[PDB]
Amino acid sequence: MIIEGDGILDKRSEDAGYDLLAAKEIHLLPGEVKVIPTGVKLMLPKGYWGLIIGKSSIGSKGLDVLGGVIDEGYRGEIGVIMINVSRKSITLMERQKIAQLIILPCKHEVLEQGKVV
Amino acid sequence: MIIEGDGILDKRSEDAGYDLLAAKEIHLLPGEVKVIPTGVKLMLPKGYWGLIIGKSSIGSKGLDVLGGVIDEGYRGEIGVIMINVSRKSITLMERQKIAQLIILPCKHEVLEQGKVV
Amino acid sequence: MIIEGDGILDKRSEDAGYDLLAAKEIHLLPGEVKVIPTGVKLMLPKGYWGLIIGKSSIGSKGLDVLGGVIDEGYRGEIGVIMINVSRKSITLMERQKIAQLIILPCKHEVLEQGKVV
Ligand SMILES: [Mg+2]
Repeated sequence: MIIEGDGILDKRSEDAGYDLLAAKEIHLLPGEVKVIPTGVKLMLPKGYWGLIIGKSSIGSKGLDVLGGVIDEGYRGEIGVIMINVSRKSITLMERQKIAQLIILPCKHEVLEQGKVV
Repeated sequence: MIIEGDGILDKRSEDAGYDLLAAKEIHLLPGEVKVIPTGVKLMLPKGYWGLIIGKSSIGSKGLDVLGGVIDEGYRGEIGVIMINVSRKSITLMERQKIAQLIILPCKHEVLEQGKVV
Repeated sequence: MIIEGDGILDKRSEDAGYDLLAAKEIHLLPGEVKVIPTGVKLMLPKGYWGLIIGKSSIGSKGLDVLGGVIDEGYRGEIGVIMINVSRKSITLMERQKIAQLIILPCKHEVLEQGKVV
């Protein structure tokens, strides 16, 4: 797929997702939420959406990823919403791997008002 | 698919998920977890399950969605488990968009006790 | 699929995921993150990855699952990264169901540097 930016790395065919990198150093105090810039824009393949999920390396530090849905039509830069849910202050260095983008298939169902049985 | 209730909106074919709406006003203090009612019941299509995930608009306020698996067989009303992980009190207004329901395919594997190599 | 260990249970064909069990009693104070051992190792089927997600029963207690991606190639024991984001201390008993493993398909896209339009 077409991407713009160097904040996303090539993955092995066997890997489920692509690593995403912090475009700049971020400091997070306990309880702080910040939208971390990655500098990448992309064109997701038709029929799919992207799921942003946290890396185990950073999750084990007590940092979570919030939100996380990139719709096929999104064309803006990708920012990752992160919160420090631990009781310690953390510094994310520039170009540190902060999350992963995983491509998943889309399913459209029409909604029919009825009576669930 | 068959649904009952007006707490879920039609999505564009290109969107990955359907927006879910709070059935009533909810107040969340820092650290509080509450199960927010949406008023909708549904019949998921055979072969799929539903993933409830948070909206970026609310995730950026420091609210997270916990749990989040709706099995094909679930027939009860959908409630979203939300926590305020920020250091500020938040009020969710009635019929505010609080999360998204995304339909994903099911995979059944039999479990074979062996030796992973 | 081949698994080793008794910390994972057989699921009904209709269920989206398999329940994962704590291999030992864990105590979590508010704000603490711990990697909970399950004792299981597995060989995921080629073409898929596994998503670890939290159970509604434990999510409603204010416990979250962080990280959560098992790549097809992972051969080590599965540990679940959990945090107590509530304001109350919690004890997870040995062999308590703490999360679910859901098998999802893999999608590989080559990355092409271009201009997103
Ligand atoms: Mg979370």
